[PDB]
Amino acid sequence: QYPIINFTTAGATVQSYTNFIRAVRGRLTTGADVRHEIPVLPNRVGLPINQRFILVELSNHAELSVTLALDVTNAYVVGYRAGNSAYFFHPDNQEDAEAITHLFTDVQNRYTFAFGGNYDRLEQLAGNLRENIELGNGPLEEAISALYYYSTGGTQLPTLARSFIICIQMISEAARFQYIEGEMRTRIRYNRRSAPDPSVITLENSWGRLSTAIQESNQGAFASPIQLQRRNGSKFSVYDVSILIPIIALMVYRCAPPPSSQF
Ligand SMILES: Nc1nc(=O)c2ncc(C(=O)NCC(=O)N[C@@H](Cc3ccccc3)C(=O)N[C@@H](Cc3ccccc3)C(=O)O)nc2[nH]1
Repeated sequence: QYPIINFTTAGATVQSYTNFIRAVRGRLTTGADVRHEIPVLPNRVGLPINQRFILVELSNHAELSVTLALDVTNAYVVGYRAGNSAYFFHPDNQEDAEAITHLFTDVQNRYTFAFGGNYDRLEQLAGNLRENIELGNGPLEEAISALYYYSTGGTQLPTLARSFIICIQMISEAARFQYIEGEMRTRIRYNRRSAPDPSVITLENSWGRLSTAIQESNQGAFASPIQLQRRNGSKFSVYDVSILIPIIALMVYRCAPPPSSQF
């Protein structure tokens, strides 16, 4: 009963990818919370379990399919299904462990990895950092096959973790940031895979901090500027929510919106 959004890497175009990312965002946000014109994801506090997850069904040219589960509170990929097996990252807490029991309920082989799903852990397992892992339609196509074959020994753990890293950035990070969506559009349009540059990496690393800075801002003004990087690695200071409107698509819930003290 959780919502399902479909995407295939087979014959993918900028438009089909765009449609996909827009649909994911539509299922993540409720319209209940928008601040400085930027939507906020649902608050985990009091969120009914029946509204907690969405499903992303990925298919490829190889005619394989896998289903990712995303937590609506943070767009986080919490696990996946391939045929008769489902795999979940190690939960951060009891409440999350219980919540994932509500996913892929009729799968006959349920596994919970002993490792969590954050980039740091996955990069260690992968033997490579994000900055050295190519993204694009080709990597996603290959990632889907890798996830599919894991249960039968065909996929090494390093290649699984690498494949997770690809999926997370092309789905979850793209949903969070129009900027990253745009980066993926480019790669898809020209069918040219490439690793993420510093502008992409710093945005991913800063999502929580940007979310908090905006929500705690004084009428949009940050108390403390945040440093990001442009493509060439050079510094870019963010002082205000204004410059982020075309860059960030969704925020994680960090605080309550203050009473809108009007003039
Ligand atoms: N499986 C998976 N799905 C994702 O969507 C995902 N998305 C992001 C990351 C990831 O490590 N991000 C690196 C990072 O620095 N994250 C920031 C911002 C953030 C990103 C995603 C979600 C929440 C916050 C952060 O505060 N990370 C936390 C750790 C954390 C907490 C909750 C969820 C993921 C990571 C920290 O450094 O303290 N890992 C993911 N893993």
